[PDB]
Amino acid sequence: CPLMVKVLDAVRGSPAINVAMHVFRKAADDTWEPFASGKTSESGELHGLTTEEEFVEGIYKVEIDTKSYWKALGISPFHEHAEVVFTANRRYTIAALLSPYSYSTTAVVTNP
Amino acid sequence: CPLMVKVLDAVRGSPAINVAMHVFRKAADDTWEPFASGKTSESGELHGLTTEEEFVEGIYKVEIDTKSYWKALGISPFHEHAEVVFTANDSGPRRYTIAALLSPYSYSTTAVVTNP
Amino acid sequence: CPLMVKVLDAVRGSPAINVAMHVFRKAADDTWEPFASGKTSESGELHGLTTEEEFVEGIYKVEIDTKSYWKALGISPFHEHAEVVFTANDSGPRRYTIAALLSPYSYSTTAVVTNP
Amino acid sequence: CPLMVKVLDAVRGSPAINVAMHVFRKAADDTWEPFASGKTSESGELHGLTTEEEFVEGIYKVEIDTKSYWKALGISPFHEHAEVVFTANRRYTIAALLSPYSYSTTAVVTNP
Ligand SMILES: O=c1c(-c2ccc(O)cc2)coc2cc(O)cc(O)c12
Ligand SMILES: O=c1c(-c2ccc(O)cc2)coc2cc(O)cc(O)c12
Repeated sequence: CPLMVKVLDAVRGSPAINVAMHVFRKAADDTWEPFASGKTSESGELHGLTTEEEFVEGIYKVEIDTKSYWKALGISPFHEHAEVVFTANRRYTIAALLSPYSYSTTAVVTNP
Repeated sequence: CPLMVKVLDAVRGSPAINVAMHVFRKAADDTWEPFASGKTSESGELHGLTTEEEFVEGIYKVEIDTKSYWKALGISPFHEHAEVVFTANDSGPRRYTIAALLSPYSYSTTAVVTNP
Repeated sequence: CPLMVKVLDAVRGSPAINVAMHVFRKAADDTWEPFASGKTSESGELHGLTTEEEFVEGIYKVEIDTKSYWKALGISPFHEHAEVVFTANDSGPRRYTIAALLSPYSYSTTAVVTNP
Repeated sequence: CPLMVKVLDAVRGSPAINVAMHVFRKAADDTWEPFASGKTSESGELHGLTTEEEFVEGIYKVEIDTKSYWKALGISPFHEHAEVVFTANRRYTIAALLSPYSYSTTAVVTNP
């Protein structure tokens, strides 16, 4: 699994479950083309977005729909979404920690 | 001023100085239009991006060039940039402070929103 | 002033107001001795805890009472407090800003250290 | 496993390996008694600190030796350690994200 996303909820102290995200790859004309997507599981994790053969070097964007998540909980959020943009050039775990008015994101980059 | 951005360096324990950023506003046709830009001062702050009159309702994007910042310090970071996207002023005018805390493989962003 | 603490609320997107905190300094015999205390203002800041003369070299602890803060807002948080422990002024006097960002099950703390 | 600690390195983008920590339980006389300890594995995780029978209600402190970790990497740290103090009253995952001048800690509290 070349790419995994994990999302946590800092208000409830839990995995952030059923959070939708899309992954985009930067095209030559500077636009973002959809590449993959999914929703986090009960453990707040999203696996299997891509394979090693498909996951080639490039600039990737993970757009996490944090707003819909907070809406479902009845809490006013600040951000429209959380966006993680990076050059891939390895095993990637993107972790996102969510609060209504704040988020943090980290990458744990491992050599398989 | 209604919009201010503060950037901190979590490796050096300092303001993140000379950090470039660009602000966009989502147009009627859904494209991102250039709104404002600047770089952080010696205190890591960027003031005077907009005015109360110009800063109307809408969806705004702040793209902070964190990669150039890390690169100038000799570090190859993970992120291309740090991006903050938010609806502003939909219940009337507010003052927004966007704070970003930077590490080479991680960033945190927070908003302090006050009613003037 | 050489030591300042700023506290923010990540749920409301606001300064964390009226947050109590106590500062300790490690004595020669390794016990924590009371150094200073106070609470955050309307801007979430606590100034005037110490002076350049009093704030000598040593190991300092800031215990921020985050639990009372969350409890007054009707929330049962995870942490008893947020604690910042650090050696100060060991290369000469510095100004320290301690920033804490609070959520019910998470907190982040950063230090901005500047040479006056 | 009633209690797990996970530590990440925000400078290197990796698990924080070989990080020592001690766990204390608050005694009746207000002092901290050692309860358990260990070092994070290659995956930055520390498992098996306690069992369900031993892990009774109380106030617990996890003292993470972040200073020794940064020292080993040749980077000047700000903090003496990272301290996580909480009332236990469930499955606990304490995650700590480390930078030289900053740390964040979150709890992911699960019902088994
Ligand atoms: O450190 C912060 C933070 C901040 C940002 C991200 C974090 O994870 C923690 C604190 C926010 O607003 C500030 C505002 C300030 O005036 C000074 C500061 O040091 C900060
Ligand atoms: O909490 C995290 C974080 C994390 C994210 C943001 C923070 O501010 C702190 C920790 C990173 O990787 C994980 C990885 C995990 O397997 C489990 C976790 O709980 C986390």
